[PDB]
Amino acid sequence: SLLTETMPFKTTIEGTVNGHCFKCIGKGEGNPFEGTQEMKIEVIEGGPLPFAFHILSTSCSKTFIKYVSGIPDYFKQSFPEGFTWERTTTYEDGGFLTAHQDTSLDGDCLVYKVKILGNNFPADGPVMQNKVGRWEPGTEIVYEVDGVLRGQSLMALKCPGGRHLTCHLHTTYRSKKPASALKMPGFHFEDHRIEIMEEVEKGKCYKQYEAAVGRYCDAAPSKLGHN
Amino acid sequence: SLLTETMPFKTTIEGTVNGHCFKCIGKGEGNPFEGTQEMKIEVIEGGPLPFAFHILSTSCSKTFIKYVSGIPDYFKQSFPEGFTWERTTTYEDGGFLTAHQDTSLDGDCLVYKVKILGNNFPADGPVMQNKVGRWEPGTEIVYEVDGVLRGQSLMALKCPGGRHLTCHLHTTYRSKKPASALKMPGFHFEDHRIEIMEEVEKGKCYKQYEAAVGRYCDAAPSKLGHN
Amino acid sequence: SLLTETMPFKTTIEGTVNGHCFKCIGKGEGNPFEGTQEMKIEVIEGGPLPFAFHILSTSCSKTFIKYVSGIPDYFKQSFPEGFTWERTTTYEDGGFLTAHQDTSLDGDCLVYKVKILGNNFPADGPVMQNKVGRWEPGTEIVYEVDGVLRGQSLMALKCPGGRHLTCHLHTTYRSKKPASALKMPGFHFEDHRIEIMEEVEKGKCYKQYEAAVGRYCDAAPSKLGHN
Amino acid sequence: SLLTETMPFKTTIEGTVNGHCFKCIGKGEGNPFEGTQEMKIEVIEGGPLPFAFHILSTSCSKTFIKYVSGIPDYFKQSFPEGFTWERTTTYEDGGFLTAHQDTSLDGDCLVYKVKILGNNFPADGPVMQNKVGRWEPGTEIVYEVDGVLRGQSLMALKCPGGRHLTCHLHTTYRSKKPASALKMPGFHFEDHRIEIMEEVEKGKCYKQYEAAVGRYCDAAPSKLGHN
Repeated sequence: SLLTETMPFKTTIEGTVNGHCFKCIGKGEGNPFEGTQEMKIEVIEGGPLPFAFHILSTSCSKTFIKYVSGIPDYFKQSFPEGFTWERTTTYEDGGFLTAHQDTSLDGDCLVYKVKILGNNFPADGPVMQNKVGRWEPGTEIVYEVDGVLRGQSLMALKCPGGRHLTCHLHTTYRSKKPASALKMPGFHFEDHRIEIMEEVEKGKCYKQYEAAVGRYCDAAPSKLGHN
Repeated sequence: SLLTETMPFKTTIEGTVNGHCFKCIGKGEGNPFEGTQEMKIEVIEGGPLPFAFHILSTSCSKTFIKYVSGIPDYFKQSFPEGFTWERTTTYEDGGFLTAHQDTSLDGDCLVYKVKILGNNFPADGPVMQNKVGRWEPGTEIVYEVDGVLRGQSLMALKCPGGRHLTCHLHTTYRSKKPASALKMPGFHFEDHRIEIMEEVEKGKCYKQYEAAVGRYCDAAPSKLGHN
Repeated sequence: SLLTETMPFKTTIEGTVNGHCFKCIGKGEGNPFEGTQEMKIEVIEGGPLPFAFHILSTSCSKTFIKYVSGIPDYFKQSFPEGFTWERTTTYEDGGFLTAHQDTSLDGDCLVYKVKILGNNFPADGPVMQNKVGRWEPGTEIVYEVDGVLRGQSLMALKCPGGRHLTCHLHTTYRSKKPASALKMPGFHFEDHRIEIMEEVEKGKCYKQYEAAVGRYCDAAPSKLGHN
Repeated sequence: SLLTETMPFKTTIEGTVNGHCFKCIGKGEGNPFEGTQEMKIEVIEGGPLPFAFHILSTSCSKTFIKYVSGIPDYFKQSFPEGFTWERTTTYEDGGFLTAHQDTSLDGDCLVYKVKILGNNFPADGPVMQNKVGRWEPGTEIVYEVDGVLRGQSLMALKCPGGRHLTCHLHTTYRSKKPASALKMPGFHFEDHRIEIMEEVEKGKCYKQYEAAVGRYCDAAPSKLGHN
């Protein structure tokens, strides 16, 4: 493939959350086929962020997923044309985090352009108070709809006091390559384990890691030969 | 006030809905105190729109509301500083329309800057198929939270076949003037009657009217003297 | 009509909320055509209730609504056959209150049979802590779907600390009379002002009043002659 | 334990969905420690069901889960006292299915008592039209809250035409044994693979199988030693 064992990627992020404008830049690399990656995000405008960086964790990279059981790779198949994704994450305490992202292959490096609009986060909530813990790993269900791919997941942000702030992700993935030229994957799961490796600079620079896997429900046996 | 019986307003809109980028410009005028207004919106990029213009109707103007029963006017009080609003509208069939808007008073004219991110609209739904009818009037509940104003409403888009595509609006209004310098209104209702007066150019130019009123539930009598 | 200027009604309620079983009985009367009513509810089992009685306020009477502007009365038309309604109320903090009710005319008295299932209310929330204030009046949108009537509303429970615990009601009203024999009302609003007149016995007996009105959006003028 | 390699269980179900009352009885057995089970459900009242039996699949058994990685078993620990669960499942097309269930150990057999209230299912939807396919396996996130256990999952019902009708389950599990006497499990996943083995009698008798596993996200490696 046009993807190397160690693919580098750059990102530019622009957004407004609860009326606060900000801008980020980031760089990282990962193993596309092993489904691992890491990057450093830098807030170049509006820093230090007045909210937990974590609500941006999923907006910083679907090319880095390890697909097992022969599941087709919608993202890797999309190159060199690339793809885009759109999503609205709804938090159980009222917040909404909407994002649109464009993924392209510029030479030997992947390029992400991200637009973000977040709102309604409670001023007294863990996010705006910036008192969150970490993301538990999340499992997304991905299936074909309208010729494109749809995904949904429930994620849980561990917060101090033994609390879990959950949210619901509603995603749509669009290949820039015609559906006719793609091998659409069937209904499957996509585990995403996100971990902030280091807070290089409070509210201004973070190092984030993610391991992802595309699989079927291997734990529970089927009696009718279903995936 | 710095608002005249006939206030003019200009708007610039930029957004992406279901992966489709677009840009609009608009101009209109209304009677701030009578709560009526009308404007012409023009799609200057990405036209003709591949979706019903109606999902943008609420993103094109809170300065034009007629407040009765002595309810404080959070928006008019905000000038000359101005204000902003953020919102995520969730549709019953899966679509999300997120918007952020900035309202300012530039001389004798109001200026709106709008950012929009919409996604997950079903390809076969009334919106993407562009087969909608009109908006029924909508009633929003507005109340103070976190020192700012929050609003929610359920709106219904009449569609062919006697169908009603409903959605839930989640809004936050932020004055650019300190809360200390504002007279916060109590819990009340805000009726918004939106009507597209003319489709000047299919998917490219529209004339929209809106009449709004800030009131209490006058129809049902209280026994404890509640608003 | 078979309804008198002063109609009496009896109710029996059975339910489980957050694992707590309870049973109620109630009696009251109201003016069907004036849209006013009042009743005394008595918890005969599982009392005193370990949660705010208010989450049961809407489950205790659609026959008592004052319809204006010539809007057809789906409920009064349903007699003597009667009708039923089903609803799930979702609270912004995670609670769900589901109810099914049967309305019948037994002689000169209306009879309500109610089944309730509530769950997921946060133990530390206003409802389970039983620290709520009162319901603001609520406006429901009612429209025809699938030959029956559907309704939705956003309600707000004022709570101490200047807080508003909101919820979303999802209702379906089914006449026991064939749709062919009914005059289906068009899209309209139904204001419901609920007020607990007296806490006769803490967590065991309450007196509740409600004034309701079926109307169109009279506050905001239409330019196309729409209701 | 008081649980045998082959545990039998009986169930009684009572409910109303979209105004349709029904009653069921069922019997089955499974391997508690292997997390497999199967039962035959019989509609004794209101049959044949006017809706897809599948919306009742999750209301027919948490004692049959195979926990790996040393995750504590909240359900098996609850005996002989037993436990209960409450849930509201929200469908993407508007339907709600609410249930309350009581689990007890009566001798050598498990006994389930289930109450169900479903409503708002579109008359033209896959459920009321009874044109559904099968459930994809579902992954639930389970975590401690308020001293009890909470769970959430997104499930997908495959339907003809390559469609996926998804829903969101909101659950609360309550042991009848004091929390102090229980070993609360940490945040984990619970895969549930439900399969209808046979439609013994259309809309009146079904054979359902389920394999379940309590686990951590083993597919994606952690860098900080997280489960």
